[PDB]
Amino acid sequence: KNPKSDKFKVKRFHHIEFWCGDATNVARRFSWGLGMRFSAKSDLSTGNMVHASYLLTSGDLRFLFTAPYSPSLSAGEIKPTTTASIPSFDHGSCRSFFSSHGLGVRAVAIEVEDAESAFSISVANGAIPSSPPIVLNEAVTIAEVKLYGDVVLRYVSYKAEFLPGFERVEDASSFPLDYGIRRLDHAVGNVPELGPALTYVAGFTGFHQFAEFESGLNSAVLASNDEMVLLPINEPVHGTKRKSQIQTYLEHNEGAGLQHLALMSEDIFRTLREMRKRSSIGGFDFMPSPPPTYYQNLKKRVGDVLSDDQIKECEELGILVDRDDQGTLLQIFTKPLGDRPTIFIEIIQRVGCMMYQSGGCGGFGKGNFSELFKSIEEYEK
Amino acid sequence: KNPKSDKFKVKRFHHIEFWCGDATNVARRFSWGLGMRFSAKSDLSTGNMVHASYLLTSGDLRFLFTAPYSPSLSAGEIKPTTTASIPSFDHGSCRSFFSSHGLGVRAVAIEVEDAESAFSISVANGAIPSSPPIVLNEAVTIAEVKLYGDVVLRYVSYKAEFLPGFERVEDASSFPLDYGIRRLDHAVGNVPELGPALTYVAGFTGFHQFAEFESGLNSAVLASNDEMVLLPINEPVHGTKRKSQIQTYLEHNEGAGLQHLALMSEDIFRTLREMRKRSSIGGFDFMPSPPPTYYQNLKKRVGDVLSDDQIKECEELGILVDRDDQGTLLQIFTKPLGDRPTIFIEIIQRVGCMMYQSGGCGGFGKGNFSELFKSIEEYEK
Ligand SMILES: Cc1c(C(=O)C2=C(O)CCCC2=O)ccc2c1c(=O)n(C1CCCC1)c(=O)n2C
Ligand SMILES: Cc1c(C(=O)C2=C(O)CCCC2=O)ccc2c1c(=O)n(C1CCCC1)c(=O)n2C
Ligand SMILES: [Co+2]
Ligand SMILES: [Co+2]
Repeated sequence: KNPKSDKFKVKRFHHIEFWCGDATNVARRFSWGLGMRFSAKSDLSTGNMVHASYLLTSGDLRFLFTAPYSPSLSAGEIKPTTTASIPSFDHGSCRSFFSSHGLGVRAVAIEVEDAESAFSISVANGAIPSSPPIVLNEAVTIAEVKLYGDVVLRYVSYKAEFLPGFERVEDASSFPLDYGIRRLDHAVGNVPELGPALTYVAGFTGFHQFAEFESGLNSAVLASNDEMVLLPINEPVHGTKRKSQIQTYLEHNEGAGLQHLALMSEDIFRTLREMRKRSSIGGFDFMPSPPPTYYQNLKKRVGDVLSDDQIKECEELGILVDRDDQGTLLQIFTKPLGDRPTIFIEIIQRVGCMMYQSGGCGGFGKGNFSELFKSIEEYEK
Repeated sequence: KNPKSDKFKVKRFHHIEFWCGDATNVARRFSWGLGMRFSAKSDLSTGNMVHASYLLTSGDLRFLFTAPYSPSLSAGEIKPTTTASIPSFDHGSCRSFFSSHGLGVRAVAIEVEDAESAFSISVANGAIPSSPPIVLNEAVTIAEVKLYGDVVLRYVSYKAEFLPGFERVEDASSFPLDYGIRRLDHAVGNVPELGPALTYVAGFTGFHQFAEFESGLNSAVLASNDEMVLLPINEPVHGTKRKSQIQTYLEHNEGAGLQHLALMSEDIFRTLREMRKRSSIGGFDFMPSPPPTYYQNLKKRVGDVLSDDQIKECEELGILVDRDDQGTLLQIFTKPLGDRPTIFIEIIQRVGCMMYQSGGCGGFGKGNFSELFKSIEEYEK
């Protein structure tokens, strides 16, 4: 059931912005580890005396890495005279974010028809304003409201390449890496209390609950009208035997924030081959693979979707598989992206639900919690 | 002339410690870019609730990357009960350093015979104390005094693998990268006033001035008894036509600090081939190469040390060449290592002065300032 209750017209995920202490080193690590090309910049070389911002792209996926310069470089500026390319940026906010949370996502940006209207309707329906709408070079409008913790939901609308004041990256500096990643599938927040978090966000967006089909969490998924913007939210379940990874997150992050980004691949096998080749030479590590009993149970569950060879290739790469009513999900999780046990990445591919592929095809893999546990216990046997 | 006036027994450079906001991403970038292996760690997985510290090694070169965790993880600890592996670490100091200076060197560590004695003699002769001597697991002693800006000189002495509380890195996580870098040759500070900086450091170390043989700087080099610990210092020269790069550093760094680290290679040609292959895929960029007139002038200057083929290979890789009374220097400089135009790396190889090779063989390349300018002007012609 999809009531299509969006309070304003939402298109797709636009970008994800990380707040960093040094954007250069994070961006270069991410570029090599995920196979994303350097595509635009806004920094001292482009006249930005306020913040260094580097944009990485893979297909439609846009990752932005931003860090502050010394405030002394821009001490004479005022907001009307700023050289910042992101007018919502604030030195104090950024340093406070990073010192509190460490490396993580500051903004989940979605493209909308009219960012000024989206902001107004949002705050009229309970959204806490973060940065008012600002028109950039009469071409692009940006606005921000609070989403959860210190994460903002950023609205971007275009009248008619990233943002004004960003420059395309020199082709010699721009190596065309590509491991198959194509777009952001979903972005997930961890909160202490799920109910109030959902009521707030669904309240100002009109996003609806996306239907699902002991592991330390309860969760729900908010979705836009065509279910292409997907925002799951987790809360911890306390008092278990094994401590909730949601609770660990909240402790090490100093509260609510973004837990994982799920990146859709056009060929998860190639993506995982390429990423795993680089794990020990500057790229990303992956969670420990399931025991072979997990793959020795996959035939009974998805043998009508994947061949035995394609199942064996899942075993080689540690890929997980889940299935809902309409489709199948291949997924795998990285280890945390930085020093703290907080944000990580999920790589996914969805099979089925053709009409274009409909959003959320195959679900989000919550069945893989019990299947992983089951396979682990029976592998011990 | 070498008076051998060291006030205590100094051995060699031991390590360089960077203070970071996220040690993981910086360390992984540096590992891939410079061909350094992950060799030890101290972090949550080793029981350190205070700071994440990752050690990279190439030959004798040791780079340490440290970042703070949330103070909340260790709020119940006191110094007698700390889980930090580096007892001089302080959350507030580290966050203040990084917010002020961005990514950079906090500690230049040298190995000494007796770190307690080195500290005492140093402060008795004018050194400003930073962290008092602390004995670690009855095995290693660490002490720190101020060097310049917020950079400390760290003394380390061993009674008899990095430091207690650090664990060797898992062989699967430890890929044996190596591009030929073997040791730290020198570490250079930028200061507003050279005279007082030299008087201070030479005052408490007994280091002597190392003899040399319009570019925006004056400099001098302090050296230990066998001239294997080398600490150059630069000051800006104001009122020029082209603004001093030393002054730019001081502005963007918010004052004095470490300008460059010079890393000796056993084969600078292989090192530069390997590093340049990775510049656009997560590694380090290099300064723009000299015009071919520079190499079309090299035969007249070093044709008795390098063959025409080895000179052509310098041209391919952008290597600079200089010569003093006793030896020859091959050198090249990276672009800044992070967001700000502050710290960079120099790769060097020294030819000559065999007795072992004596320290500083070939000098530091200050002649390459005029040779670069000359070649540039005559290339225009
Ligand atoms: C995060 C996640 C998802 C997921 O993506 C998801 C949403 O997208 C939306 C709803 C909630 C929800 O869980 C699915 C399966 C998972 C994990 C996951 O984190 N772990 C962690 C153990 C320690 C680190 C990995 C697992 O073992 N399994 C099997
Ligand atoms: C830093 C350096 C050295 C050097 O290492 C040195 C000391 O070790 C000790 C004494 C002072 C001293 O200069 C030698 C030659 C150099 C440079 C250098 O920074 N540049 C910069 C232009 C813009 C970025 C590169 C150059 O062009 N040349 C030729
Ligand atoms: Co997910
Ligand atoms: Co040098």
